[PDB]
Amino acid sequence: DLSYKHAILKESQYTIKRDVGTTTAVTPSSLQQEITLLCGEILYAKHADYKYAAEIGIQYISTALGSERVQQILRNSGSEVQVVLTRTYSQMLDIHGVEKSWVEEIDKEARKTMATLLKESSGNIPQNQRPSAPDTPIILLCVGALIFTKLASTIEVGLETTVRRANRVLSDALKRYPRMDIPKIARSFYDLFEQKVYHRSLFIEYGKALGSSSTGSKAESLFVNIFMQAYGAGQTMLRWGVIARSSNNIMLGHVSVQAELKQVTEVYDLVREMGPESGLLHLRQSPKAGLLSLANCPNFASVVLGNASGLGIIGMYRGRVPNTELFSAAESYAKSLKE
Amino acid sequence: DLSYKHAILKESQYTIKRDVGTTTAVTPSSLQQEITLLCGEILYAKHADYKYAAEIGIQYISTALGSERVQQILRNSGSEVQVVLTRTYSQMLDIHGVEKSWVEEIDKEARKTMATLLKESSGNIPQNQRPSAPDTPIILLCVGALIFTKLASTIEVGLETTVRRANRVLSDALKRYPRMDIPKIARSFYDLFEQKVYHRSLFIEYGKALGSSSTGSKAESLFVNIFMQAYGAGQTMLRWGVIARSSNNIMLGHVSVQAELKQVTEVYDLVREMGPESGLLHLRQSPKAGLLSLANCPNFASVVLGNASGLGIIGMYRGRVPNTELFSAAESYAKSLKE
RNA sequence: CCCCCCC
RNA sequence: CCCCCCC
RNA sequence: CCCCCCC
Repeated sequence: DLSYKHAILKESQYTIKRDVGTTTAVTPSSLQQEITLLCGEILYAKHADYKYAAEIGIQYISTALGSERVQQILRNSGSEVQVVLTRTYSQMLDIHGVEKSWVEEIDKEARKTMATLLKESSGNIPQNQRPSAPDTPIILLCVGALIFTKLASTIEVGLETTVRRANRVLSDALKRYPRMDIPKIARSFYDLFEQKVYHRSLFIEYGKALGSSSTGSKAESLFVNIFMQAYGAGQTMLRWGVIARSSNNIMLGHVSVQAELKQVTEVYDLVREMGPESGLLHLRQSPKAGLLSLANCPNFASVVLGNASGLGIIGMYRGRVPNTELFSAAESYAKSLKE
Repeated sequence: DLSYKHAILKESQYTIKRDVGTTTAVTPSSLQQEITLLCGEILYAKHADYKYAAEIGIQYISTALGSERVQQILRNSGSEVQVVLTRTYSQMLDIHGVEKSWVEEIDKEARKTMATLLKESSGNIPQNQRPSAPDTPIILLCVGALIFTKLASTIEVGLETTVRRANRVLSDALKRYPRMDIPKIARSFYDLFEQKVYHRSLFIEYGKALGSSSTGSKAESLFVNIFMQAYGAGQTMLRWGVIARSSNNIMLGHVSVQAELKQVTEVYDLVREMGPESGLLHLRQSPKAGLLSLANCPNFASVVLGNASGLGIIGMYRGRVPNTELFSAAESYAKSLKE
């Protein structure tokens, strides 16, 4: 059945159309040196409103890939959003859907903070501490990638995890910019990813275009590391299933587990059939996701969760254990094997 | 999963574009006999500012490979830096991005030192002690290659190691040039490698074009020796893992180590799949680096670090030991086997 | 319906 | 996130 | 870094 369902979904002669009357903003590569400034003036000043930081990160992505490539990416993502270009005025940027009041506020706040830290201090600002640093857009996109790995999770868990992991992953940027509010920027990125779902596709295309590069700075290598940490998002049950098989859990040989193993292997075969893009299904909110669910094998899922709980892997996972006896037996065996 | 991640990163139909509006300097081979002088006038005089010594070494590399080949190397490294040629004026060099005041200062300091060591002394300066010696650019690039092997490490460790190793590796040059400041030149090279990441690719291309040569002086053989000592930079955990396997550590047969051995072998298979260029991934800061991390196998990493600590190989390695009990058991077994 | 830990 | 010793 | 004896 599962192969037939995927065959129906894949073999479609008709293309969906959505967001027909909508538009979005991009910034041409000719403005990259400008957007960098903006992407850094968000980082070293303490701003009251961090509402459009995610849009500025996506603007930098658009400068990197190019306006035409970004339009093509949005078009092939199933969304008929018409790209609107970015202009300059007196210079500053007039990004579509980003209020000019916001850009002026961010620029003025950063200029005032820079003046205050230059007047009082000894005037020895290093090359990495200024807003026009060239890795500041990647530093903002690193907060974006941290909150990207938690798009399958909830908002509160995502924000808490982003802040916790960014105090260590982004320690160097925090030292360079003492006053960068990872919570508010992470909230902005979560809002962008939820509202504009095609920007998940744009962000993934940037991740690919960055990982495929021949050279990169440490910021881009960090961004790619986090982006790849997001790969199996929304499918931790499959990873824990292969973990359970590697652990040689005895309760995998139970009668009901052996009964469901056929369709479990069917799900894994479907994973292989989709191939490399299967991992990005839940990140993209591809409607085709959910063909990879193991919820139709309650006993296998309970055994997998029990094995994970025994090994300590389960952590604070919020999934359901359908069959509690199998869960407890598997947990006991996994603890015994671990000890 | 790891093979699929590498397949996504490798199979990209789009090329990244960075440093679009930026430019860099090269020196044509027709100026090599001139740049040599400069590359040696840094070595036998005591200069207040050693800021652009790395750029002068890279200029000599550009003379060696050629301006067009250097432009091609920069282009295939993922960076759209426009090469700017080097000119002469009254002769001395006007290198782009290198202030003429700096070049004049270095030349004047070297001329004054030469006059002082010729007026006071007996006037028996040998052929190797003069700035126009033809191995002086390679002597500077040897300090550059020493600090190249420490690009995965920190700045302070890199500088300390460079000075310590250069007092012995470069003893002959130090005898020839008593006043050459390995600390400041090493700092200059570290700054160049951090700022201009495409120059890592240029420096690697020089290493290849030198190792492939049919003949070479002792300076070039030393440079190639150090360059090859840099090969596995950023991946000492894989080298220590194969060391642990060679040591036949008993704790490799533990339950959790045997659990993680499958994906460990997956990482090693990915290493083989990338092939010869895998070692230069962390040296180049290739964003694709981090696919080779063994951080997702905490128990294997702890056992490997314990084995290294038992054999005395660990030295002062700053990596984390996730599971302390495995680390201590492996260290005890490794010491027992060593004794 | 699906998702949900850690890195 | 990754990296981190010695030669 | 490498090399280092004798014939």
